[PDB]
Amino acid sequence: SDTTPCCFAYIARPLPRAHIKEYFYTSGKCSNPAVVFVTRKNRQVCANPEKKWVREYINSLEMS
Amino acid sequence: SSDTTPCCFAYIARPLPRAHIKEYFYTSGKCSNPAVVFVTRKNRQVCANPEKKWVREYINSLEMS
Amino acid sequence: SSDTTPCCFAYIARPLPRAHIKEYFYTSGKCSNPAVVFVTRKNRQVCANPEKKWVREYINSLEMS
Amino acid sequence: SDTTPCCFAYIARPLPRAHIKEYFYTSGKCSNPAVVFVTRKNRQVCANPEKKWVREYINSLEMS
Amino acid sequence: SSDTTPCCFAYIARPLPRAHIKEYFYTSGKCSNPAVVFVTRKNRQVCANPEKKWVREYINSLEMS
Amino acid sequence: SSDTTPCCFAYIARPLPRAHIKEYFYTSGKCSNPAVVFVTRKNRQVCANPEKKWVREYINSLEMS
Ligand SMILES: [Cl-]
Ligand SMILES: [Cl-]
Repeated sequence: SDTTPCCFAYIARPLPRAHIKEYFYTSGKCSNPAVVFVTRKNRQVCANPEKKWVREYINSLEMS
Repeated sequence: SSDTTPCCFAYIARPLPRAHIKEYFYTSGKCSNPAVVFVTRKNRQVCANPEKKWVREYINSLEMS
Repeated sequence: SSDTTPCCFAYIARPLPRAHIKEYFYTSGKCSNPAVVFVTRKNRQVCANPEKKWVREYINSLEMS
Repeated sequence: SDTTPCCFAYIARPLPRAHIKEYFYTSGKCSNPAVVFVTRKNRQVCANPEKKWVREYINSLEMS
Repeated sequence: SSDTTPCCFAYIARPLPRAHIKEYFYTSGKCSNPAVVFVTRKNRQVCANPEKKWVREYINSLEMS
Repeated sequence: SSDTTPCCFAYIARPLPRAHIKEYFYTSGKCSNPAVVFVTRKNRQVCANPEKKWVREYINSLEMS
């Protein structure tokens, strides 16, 4: 019965890659699929998982 | 600072100990399910059924303080 | 000292308890969706649909003393 | 629901960097993308994310 | 000398209820947009388009009732 | 509640007495002119020139307390 974070819209402009510390996917219970990027200062930004830059960011976060 | 929205997909079964609650809110209308969230003193966010008697009474207790 | 504008992108379904509401406001015409915001005694703010009968009745009750 | 803070205009003049405590990106639900700077005394100022000074302020906050 | 003056940058599309309005004024001609402001019994202020028929009817009623 | 936006069309000529100031804000970017508003203890809203040295120093005083 914990809340889970869901996204209902996406930032259009990519945020700076160097500011991003980690990412996660929102729960599949959520009505929309989403990636959440977490900044060094713990801003959380919803992103569209079908966008090329979101995929490049995730790939970079995971393999470097 | 965060543009995620907390949503609920289950309601807690046992009423929370009243003394552990410090605030409540209603989840956004964007969420698929309507819900009450009770925020505990340890800052757990607990989903609860808005129709339940004990939930309405807790909220009433917090608002009419 | 904020020049952000509070907007609503969804509404709560069930009327919240009348006795908890301290004031309302209409959101700005800048917002893409028209809305009412109810403010509770403890400053929860709840987005509500201006076309719903219960919303219009709550507003009326707050405006007529 | 809860309200979403949106920006419908931006401050032209950069505000003093030393007064700024934090920033956030407005929600993707908003019609106009924006940055909000929050001062030590909780003034909130709408700013244009494409402006260099805005990007540099954000970078300074994230990389500090 | 240098008081602020209220300006409107958008208008409420839905006419607000006529019975809630206690007075109106025009924003300053210095403002970039022309506007009527309706003031409710509870001192809510609502920007309105002075070219709209319902705004004129409201003003006429407020002046000649 | 307040659909209107406070805008400035003139800047006060004489620096306000610092002790009379309670807060400041920057006016909305919607306004045609950029401005600082000092809020006095009596709750007067005074428009002031953002480029003026004394204005920037008052603001700095208020933020850096
Ligand atoms: Cl997108
Ligand atoms: Cl209109």
